[PDB]
Amino acid sequence: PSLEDLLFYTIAEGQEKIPVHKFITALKSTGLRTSDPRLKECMDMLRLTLQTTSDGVMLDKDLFKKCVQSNIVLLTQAFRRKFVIPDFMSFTSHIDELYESAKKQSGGKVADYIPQLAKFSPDLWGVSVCTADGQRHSTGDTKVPFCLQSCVKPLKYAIAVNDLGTEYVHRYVGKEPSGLRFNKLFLNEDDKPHNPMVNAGAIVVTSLIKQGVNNAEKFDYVMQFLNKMAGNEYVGFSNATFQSERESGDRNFAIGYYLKEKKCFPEGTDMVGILDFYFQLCSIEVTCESASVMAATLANGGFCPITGERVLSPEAVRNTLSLMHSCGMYDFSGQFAFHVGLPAKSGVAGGILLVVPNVMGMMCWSPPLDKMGNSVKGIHFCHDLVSLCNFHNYDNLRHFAKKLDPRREG
Amino acid sequence: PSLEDLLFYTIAEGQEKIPVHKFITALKSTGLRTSDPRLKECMDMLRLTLQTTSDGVMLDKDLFKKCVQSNIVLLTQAFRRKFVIPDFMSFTSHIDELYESAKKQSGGKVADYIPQLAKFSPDLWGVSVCTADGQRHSTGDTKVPFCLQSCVKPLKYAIAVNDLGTEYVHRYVGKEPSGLRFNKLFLNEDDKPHNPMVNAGAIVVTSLIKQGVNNAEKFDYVMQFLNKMAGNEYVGFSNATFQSERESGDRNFAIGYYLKEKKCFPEGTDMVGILDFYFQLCSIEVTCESASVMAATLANGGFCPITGERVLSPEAVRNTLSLMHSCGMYDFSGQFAFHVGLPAKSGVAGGILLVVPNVMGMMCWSPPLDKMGNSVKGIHFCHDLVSLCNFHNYDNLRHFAKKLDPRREG
Amino acid sequence: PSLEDLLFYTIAEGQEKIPVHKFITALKSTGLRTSDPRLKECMDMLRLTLQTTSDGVMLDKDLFKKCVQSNIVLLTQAFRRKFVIPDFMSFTSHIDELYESAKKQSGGKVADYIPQLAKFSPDLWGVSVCTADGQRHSTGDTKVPFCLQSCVKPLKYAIAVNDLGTEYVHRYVGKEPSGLRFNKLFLNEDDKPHNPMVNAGAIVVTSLIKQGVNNAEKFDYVMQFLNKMAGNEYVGFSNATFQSERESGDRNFAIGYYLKEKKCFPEGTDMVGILDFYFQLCSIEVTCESASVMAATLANGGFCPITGERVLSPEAVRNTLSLMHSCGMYDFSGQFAFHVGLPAKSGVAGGILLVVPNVMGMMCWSPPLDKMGNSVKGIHFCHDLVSLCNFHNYDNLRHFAKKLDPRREG
Amino acid sequence: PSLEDLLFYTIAEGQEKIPVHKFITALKSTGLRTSDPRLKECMDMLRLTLQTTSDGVMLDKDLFKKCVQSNIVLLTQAFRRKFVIPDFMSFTSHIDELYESAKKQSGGKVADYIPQLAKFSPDLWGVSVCTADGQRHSTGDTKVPFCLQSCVKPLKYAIAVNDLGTEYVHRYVGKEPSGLRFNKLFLNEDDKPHNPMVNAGAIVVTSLIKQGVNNAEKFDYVMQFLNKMAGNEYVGFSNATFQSERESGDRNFAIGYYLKEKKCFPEGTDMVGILDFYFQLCSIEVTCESASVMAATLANGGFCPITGERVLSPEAVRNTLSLMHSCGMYDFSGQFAFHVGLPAKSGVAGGILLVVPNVMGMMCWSPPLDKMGNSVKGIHFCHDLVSLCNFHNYDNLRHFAKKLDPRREG
Ligand SMILES: O=C(Cc1ccccc1)Nc1nnc(OC2CCN(c3nnc(NC(=O)Cc4ccccc4)s3)CC2)s1
Ligand SMILES: O=C(Cc1ccccc1)Nc1nnc(OC2CCN(c3nnc(NC(=O)Cc4ccccc4)s3)CC2)s1
Repeated sequence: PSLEDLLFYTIAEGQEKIPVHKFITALKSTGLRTSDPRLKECMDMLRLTLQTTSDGVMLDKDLFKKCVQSNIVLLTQAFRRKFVIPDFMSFTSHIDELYESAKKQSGGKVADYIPQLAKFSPDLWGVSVCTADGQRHSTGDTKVPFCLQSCVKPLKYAIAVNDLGTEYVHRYVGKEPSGLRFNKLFLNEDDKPHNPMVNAGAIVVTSLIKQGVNNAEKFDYVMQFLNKMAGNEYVGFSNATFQSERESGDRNFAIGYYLKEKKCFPEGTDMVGILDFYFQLCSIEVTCESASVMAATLANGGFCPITGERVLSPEAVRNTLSLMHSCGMYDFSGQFAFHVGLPAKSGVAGGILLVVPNVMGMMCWSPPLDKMGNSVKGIHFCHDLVSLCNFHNYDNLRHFAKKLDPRREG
Repeated sequence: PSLEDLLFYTIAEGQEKIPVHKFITALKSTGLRTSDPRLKECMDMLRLTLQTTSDGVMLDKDLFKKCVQSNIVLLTQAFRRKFVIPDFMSFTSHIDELYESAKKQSGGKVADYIPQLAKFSPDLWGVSVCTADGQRHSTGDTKVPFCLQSCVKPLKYAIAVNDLGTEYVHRYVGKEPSGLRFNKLFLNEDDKPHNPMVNAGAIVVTSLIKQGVNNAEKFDYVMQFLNKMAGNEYVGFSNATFQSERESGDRNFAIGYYLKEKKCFPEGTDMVGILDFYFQLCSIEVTCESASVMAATLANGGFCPITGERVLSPEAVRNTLSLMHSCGMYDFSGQFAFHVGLPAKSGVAGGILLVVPNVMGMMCWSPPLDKMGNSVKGIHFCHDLVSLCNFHNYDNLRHFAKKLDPRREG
Repeated sequence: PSLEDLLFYTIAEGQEKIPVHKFITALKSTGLRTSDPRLKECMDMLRLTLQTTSDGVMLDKDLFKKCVQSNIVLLTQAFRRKFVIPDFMSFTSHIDELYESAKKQSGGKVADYIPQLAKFSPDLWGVSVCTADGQRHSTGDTKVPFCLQSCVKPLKYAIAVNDLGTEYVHRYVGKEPSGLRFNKLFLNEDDKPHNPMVNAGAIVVTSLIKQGVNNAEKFDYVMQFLNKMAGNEYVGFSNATFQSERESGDRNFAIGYYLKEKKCFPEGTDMVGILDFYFQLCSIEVTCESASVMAATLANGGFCPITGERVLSPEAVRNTLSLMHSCGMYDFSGQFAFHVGLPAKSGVAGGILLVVPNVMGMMCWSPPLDKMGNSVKGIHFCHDLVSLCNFHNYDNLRHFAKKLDPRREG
Repeated sequence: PSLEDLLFYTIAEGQEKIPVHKFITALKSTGLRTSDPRLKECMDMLRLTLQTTSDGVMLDKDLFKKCVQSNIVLLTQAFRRKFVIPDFMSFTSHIDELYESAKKQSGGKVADYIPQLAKFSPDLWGVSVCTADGQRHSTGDTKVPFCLQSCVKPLKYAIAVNDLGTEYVHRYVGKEPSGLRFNKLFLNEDDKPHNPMVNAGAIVVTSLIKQGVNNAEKFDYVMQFLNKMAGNEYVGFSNATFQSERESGDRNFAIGYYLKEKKCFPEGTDMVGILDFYFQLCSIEVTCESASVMAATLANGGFCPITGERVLSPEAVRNTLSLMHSCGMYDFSGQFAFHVGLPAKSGVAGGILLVVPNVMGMMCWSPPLDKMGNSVKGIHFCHDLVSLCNFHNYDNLRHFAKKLDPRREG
């Protein structure tokens, strides 16, 4: 018979008509959101159907078939456990417990150099997960908005390489980490910044994106890009943080003039204008939830997991994850790579963009920072997750000891 | 039916009586070598049958099963295309092309600071592949013995961590890469060597291994350990190279006394003694083939692909792969990391020990080195390998553009 | 039998009277100039005397005594070879041979990074000598005005210490050379610039001068201070150099913002304003002749030698010569300290301000610079000087080999 | 009218016959020691006169002449205040206050890294002055022998340059201070040690002295050289310190091999042989008194003040004072040069070898060191000396404010 109601008998159990509330509760348990863009046709029909028959609320064979025929491919995969994490309900409990285990880590100091980011209660703590199949889960303050800050750095690097290619972008900027407390330097021996993840590298990267338009079009061009990446979830902009960031980044200006004087920018660059653009991209706002989609886009070869849409070339995404692995956690990058072994990127607002390649993207957020600039709970969470799961970049898929593999059965 | 005669019809192909050579031929085409340890009881039963009447030999449903009972599970996986690389025959055609491509790169200079090394013709070039399922292929001078040199460093880090655990080992040696030209500073800021892949670190690591027995026992122990990792293929020792490496190795003696004075060795370490242990270890010999198994052991979570034996703990194997990633190719390390994205370790003899986690282990060998001391042909091969396949640590398993995935058939 | 009358007979030689030209010749050969401020009385009398009856042109013992009356003590020392260099007419011969030898050094590039220094002919070459007694000498292009540039660094440092003292000034700036490729860094291990002789230090020093008045007042102040130091010989300003230096000084802005960021300036500093004042100070013009007097004030413990006025404290002068010793010649400081062993300071305009303590002060000017930014002719000249005379600051006064001592009789 | 005569009635009274005790007392007051080698023929005669004509002890016009005639030139200069410091008795008062003021400085830790220096009481404190004319003064523990250690470094460099010239020696060793903390590096950018005053430099310089002879003869040759510099005062040897310094000198062996590897030693250099020679030179013993005579030879252009014997070339003496100036007090070198401005060399035994060129030499001794490695009382004394006297390199001889100048009379 048909795909469309092989799947029916599947959910229908023994009876002949599936309640609407049952089917929905099934769908939700596969971790799909009833607001999933890929499921719009089917949810709209259901809603239309609840209207045109108060008479209900149960779906027979053909009623079910005229709702799910629209998105039958994605609905089949979800219901037959063909997603990257099959028992997703089990998984999210573990996530919750990791969350609670972290929440108890009261250490750290809120970034206060800008008045805006000391307006956030330290209590706040959120984690959001988006799988490469569009499975979602959150716990904590995942709907509070904050600035990306340095979390934006791999995102705009990715745009450059997507628009300009590996070879060109790296005429201007390095690809290695700089060395334990080989820190205070701006350029390396070839008079390029060390990599996209440091400020000096980021600033140069900013100067390549959409060259030859003004700092309003460049800004919108990038937001368009991020909007696609986040499946059109929340992507705002705090100007309060921008005016503060600019009237305060003396160090950044030092970096600007230093790069100028050493001719690090492309020909015909307006350096002070790049600095405003840079301060702007730092002020872009996300929620845990929206960011986790973005991260999942990196986790998913560049295709946005909840829309299907190709946002980034594989070349861009691969390049980006490579530098997040080595340069992503300020002076904690070497330790984080050893013990965690995941691409991550931290920002001074308490955010940590985290990617488990081929599995999921995440965003942890908690304002209080440790001595190295990283979110304390965020760090504790990340070490826990890889203690529990074989997610380390050099964990084994076949032999992994006491760990748990969310990619498998029971 | 049963697993065994079921497999009989698969090789049969309409026919009545499966010829022996037809079985061997079909066996080889899966990747497995006729001499695989796990196929002992099968091959024995075969050589036994090859004498009940030395004219044939035609296995019926019964004689076939008698010869394949013992190993039916492996034989079934092999023939049902269940191995990590299902179409191995195809795959080794690409390996062979990649080999001829790199064969045309005659640049570089054979090491010569030791007489034992400029004896090697600059045209020696071998590639050996061993997959996590035991599949073998060699093209080139893969049975010529050469010294491991710095290629041994990840193997004795492994051993140490396997015997002593992470926390004890990394009291004495760091775990990050060092810095720009850094081949220079012998210690990080905590007065440990930077990582176990540089000479200061290796030397410390040698001093943690099997403490409190003499150098003769210690060496037997590492040998025994390498024999497990190489599935009992060729592991030797080159006393010539050992002598030449010692009477002409003042830099290692320099580091030794520096380490001793800053108190980097365990209590009661006879430093000069340790150096000679280290010199012996650099002079261990392997072949492309044998070493590619060792490399496949790291690919396979610490279990030897061609015996089944647990050789190293997951902690050891993961730690080693993390540090090879970032520290494994001398100054070229960060560039390797970015472009090739695989754990590898190189050696002044022309060896590059390469690991494709969960897929395979490898060992390339061409004596002529580039200006950073890395085999020219080897480097070229590794670039092409990843240019062609989605083996790069941050390629996507699902969206990989115009790359080939040897793990898939469909 | 007293004072002014011995001086009459020693010149008249028992002749009738004294021819006025004979006296001015005798005077000029002591090294003193006719325009010497300490002689203005004597000279003025002499010209007006040759009017009461110009019918002369002689001098009665009567007539004479009343002219030399006022300056008798100085005119006596001069004529009784009491000055620091007795045989001055012989010394100026060696200076001349030294000028001609250095003149044959074709080499160097003129500073062609700013249109005001590209301006200058490479063939320009001038040397001026002022002893601590006001004995003068010039040869070459010594009345052409040029910008001090970095030659102003010791001067403005001196002023700062003169006004605020050693302790306060050295809260904001260190007192050592940097390291011979710590040339690059801006701050030492205590977040102060390494010393006042380097652009970071100079800028900070600039912020210490006449704090809390505006940049026109501060500038006027330094100008007048430099006027004292040069016995009111030419001190100018080049607005052209000023505009250029500020259109083109991206590195200096880099340094400014770095310092502001690290809180190196005194509280309440307008950093952008201190940069302009700094640019202004570099754009100060002098001639060979006026500058050699400033160098002479340093050689003379802080008294201007041609006027007698206490310009700088001994503390200020000591301090300054200490740092010119070790930090004065850019990357060539160590090689200069060893071989010439004299306090000197060079600038991009081609100048070298050279001090021989307790003896003389000099200024060398030749616009073509070497690869380290020092004047080619200047450097050569300084080496020859100390090859000839026991002026090396660790030469012996009592045992000095094949060298010559301009301070001794025969 | 003879010098012998004039001097007689000079010391007379206008009188008859000088008492012997009145002559000796008068002689001591010029600072000269009764055992001056240049005074020996005269002192024998006095002692001999007291014995013979015991019927005295009044020396008349011809008895006196019979004594002082042998050494009349020097005895004149002594009594006619011709010596470098004319009022020497006044000067010793000052030294004595300086000594007492430093004596109240109980800070410091005595070196403990070998048992030989652990032993030394913390309160030992001695100062000795020898002028370039042989005027001596001691106060405190100045006859106790202690080891030169790094205080030998300037001495053996002087010997190298004396025998081999500047050009040779400085192939092998640099001539600049390392960096305000490049100390840990052994080699500069040209693969030479930074300067003679650091261990790597000292060791290379050791390897240049008397090449091609065994250590017995080499060591003699240096000892014979040291005796000449000290006018034959105490130059001993500590075998105890030798043995300890070798069976514990691991950092030096580190330096030794590094140096061998990078090929800093002259061809045919037995590296370990050189090390032992090095350890021996560091164990050469001196007293404050004998060391002050050595320092005085350096202060005197290479002539030994109390023998008049030419010990070193002026090229050697100049070169050493140069490097003592900028590299002498380990890491405190920059600070010392700025504040004290005299050439000095400190050692871990607590000595400070001090030179006031054209004036005097000095050894201060006091075993407790500061965190920098310098004798605490030593350092204190050096600052106070230059507070009090215009001996700073860049103090002015004509304008020195409120300082005292010991080179002038009333
Ligand atoms: O460190 C300290 C105090 C300190 C000192 C000692 C110990 C611990 C702390 N202060 C400063 N720290 N960073 C500074 O950066 C400044 C701005 C950019 N700079 C540069 N950035 N990048 C370069 N690199 C090449 O110019 C090329 C190169 C050549 C050779 C090796 C590496 C790089 S310079 C140089 C100056 S100032
Ligand atoms: O406590 C620490 C570590 C540390 C790290 C960070 C901060 C604070 C402390 N100790 C040490 N760590 N490494 C050391 O090196 C040793 C000493 C000299 N060596 C030499 N290395 N390199 C040379 N020669 C050029 O490096 C040539 C050169 C090139 C460019 C510029 C200057 C010199 S000698 C090799 C051995 S000592």
